[PDB]
Amino acid sequence: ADTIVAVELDTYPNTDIGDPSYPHIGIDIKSVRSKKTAKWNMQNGKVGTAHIIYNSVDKRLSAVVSYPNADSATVSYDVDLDNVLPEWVRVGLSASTGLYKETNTILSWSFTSKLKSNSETNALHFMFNQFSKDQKDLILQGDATTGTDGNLELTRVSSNGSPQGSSVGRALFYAPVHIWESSAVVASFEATFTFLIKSPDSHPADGIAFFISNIDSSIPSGSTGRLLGLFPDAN
Amino acid sequence: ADTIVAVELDTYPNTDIGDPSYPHIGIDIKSVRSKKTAKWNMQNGKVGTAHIIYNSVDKRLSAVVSYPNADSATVSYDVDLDNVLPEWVRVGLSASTGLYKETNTILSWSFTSKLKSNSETNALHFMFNQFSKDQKDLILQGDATTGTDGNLELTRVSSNGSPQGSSVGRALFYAPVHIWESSAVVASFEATFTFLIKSPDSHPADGIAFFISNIDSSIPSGSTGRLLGLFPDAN
Amino acid sequence: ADTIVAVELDTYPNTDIGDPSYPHIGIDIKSVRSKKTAKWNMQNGKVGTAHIIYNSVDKRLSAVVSYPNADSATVSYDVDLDNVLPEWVRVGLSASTGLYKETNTILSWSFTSKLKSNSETNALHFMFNQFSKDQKDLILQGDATTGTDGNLELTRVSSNGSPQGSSVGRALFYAPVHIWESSAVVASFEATFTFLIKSPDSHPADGIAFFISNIDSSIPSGSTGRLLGLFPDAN
Ligand SMILES: [Ca+2]
Ligand SMILES: [Ca+2]
Ligand SMILES: [Ca+2]
Repeated sequence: ADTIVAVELDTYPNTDIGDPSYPHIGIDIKSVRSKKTAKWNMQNGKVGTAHIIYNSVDKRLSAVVSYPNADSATVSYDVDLDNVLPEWVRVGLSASTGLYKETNTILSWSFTSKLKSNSETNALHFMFNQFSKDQKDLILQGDATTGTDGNLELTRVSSNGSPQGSSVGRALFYAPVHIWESSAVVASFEATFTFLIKSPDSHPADGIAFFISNIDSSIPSGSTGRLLGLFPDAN
Repeated sequence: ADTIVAVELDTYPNTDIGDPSYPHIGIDIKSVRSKKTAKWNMQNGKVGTAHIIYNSVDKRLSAVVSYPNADSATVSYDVDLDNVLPEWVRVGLSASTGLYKETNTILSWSFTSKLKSNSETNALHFMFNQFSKDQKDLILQGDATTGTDGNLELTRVSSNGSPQGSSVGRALFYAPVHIWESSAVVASFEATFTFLIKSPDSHPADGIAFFISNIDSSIPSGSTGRLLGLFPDAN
Repeated sequence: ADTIVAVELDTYPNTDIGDPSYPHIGIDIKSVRSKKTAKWNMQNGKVGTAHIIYNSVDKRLSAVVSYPNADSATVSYDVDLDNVLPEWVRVGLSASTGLYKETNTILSWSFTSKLKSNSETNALHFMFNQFSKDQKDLILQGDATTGTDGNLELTRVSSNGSPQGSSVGRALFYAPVHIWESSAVVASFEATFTFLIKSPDSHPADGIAFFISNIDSSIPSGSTGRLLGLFPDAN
């Protein structure tokens, strides 16, 4: 029912549902099967940084994932977002674990959105660097929690710090985002998040996604594991 | 969620979402991107007439838009409607304005529907020539109002008579329409409306559409402007 | 809205919506227009048996329909079910009549499901041979009733025993069925039902279907006749 446009940071190869046989970064339009993929050297217990860029003039959604003293992964896909998405949207961060487990910790999250009309510019900008327990400007869904160490824990984490299996969680910004109207000439957004993925066992599973969805968006049933908390099925 | 079959009278070229670079008439099946288009000479402040025809033997939806002492536009598309639509439907008129503004005035609206079984015929026919403030046989949605001058004003119009921007309105007939059952051999409908599109500025925007939808049809969120009050997105 | 995967037992040729010009058995994935069909010699007033087989290793849904001292019909299609369907599902039996009429009597219904994980095995098995009026492990929908002669009557049957036209009925098992989670290596199901189709007139209509759908599944509006109580439209 819900329209999903996602930038995907994928840690587990799910070759059964069209993933490549390595950890990867993907662009998702209405489907878990990514429209474009790039090879991604995932680093266990290291702080990574993701940048997401789109504008309506380029008609391209672009993504870059970097680790310090390490490789950088880059993905781009030609997509017209006001053609795909409704007038008003909600932006968020989503994560999942399956059988294999990982921490899906967000250390910081910033987002800027701009909409230019025919005749100065309309803008929204938010910045999180510390997350509060009483965080009224976020819609927490599923197993997602804020407050421990000043961080957003999207998947379930025990008292000691070890990741829990079969978890799903999303955090969405409270205010709806304006991506198009009839008067619009230019539309753009920039998204930035720093993340920590650590796993005790050999294979970490599934990962984190930045997503754009319609205002009334909720976690689909059984979207744990490979479906990343975004899609009800693997179509 | 809603299945839409529309004949659109499109006044503004939205080349961004698949429109030709002129005012046009189109046949819409589940999408804003018309399946067939024809060039239409829109006349500002003039009374026009639209005729819409379909039967299940032809398997063709056809439309003709005419102005007095002027050009006539013709569009036809091969479509099987009982294959596309449910057993029971609601018929309506829809209109929108964006940044640019137009009056979406309906002066008269008539509709006939016929369903033929094995071994005479089942029929529904309604005729509006004057519209009432107390109009219980219509479902008014959005900015749609009846009563001033005996006309249906689909988009918002001020006290003086000037059209208002960013408006959306639909009028639907109260009784559900039977378009097929298992016993059926022939199914047909004829639709007719007279309309007034006037604009003070150079470019009138978006226009009027006749539509067929499932019974519980509602105006989608952000279907102002280019989406004509019919579609949630531009897919 | 609902995802439907059905094994179809089709008695009436609806060539208008993509059926072959004979009684047939089909595999339905999201659509009434079968992905694979086989010719099936329907026998009026005779007890038939259907067997449905699928496993995730084969990636094939197969079906066999047999009558005593008569022809056997066989259909197979390459399909990945956990790619198509959600994690948790409900299994059921569905039937319809149109203008022409048939009894859609189920004499017995058995279903087995298996889910094998990384580490023995998770399983569900139910067997019906006699049906009760007070049947709490079934969700009866539409015109479907249990109790007459210890049988499930999916379509409406009169006091004397003659089939009634324009009927629709479904029976679903109460407990949800697990067909995948991430830990899974192999998932399988076997379905079996015995059936009685009798008609006084020359043409019996539409028939019975075994189906897999999401947990909250209900009968679509106007899914009588050709649509088999499964699909809202003939897409
Ligand atoms: Ca994956
Ligand atoms: Ca347009
Ligand atoms: Ca049929």
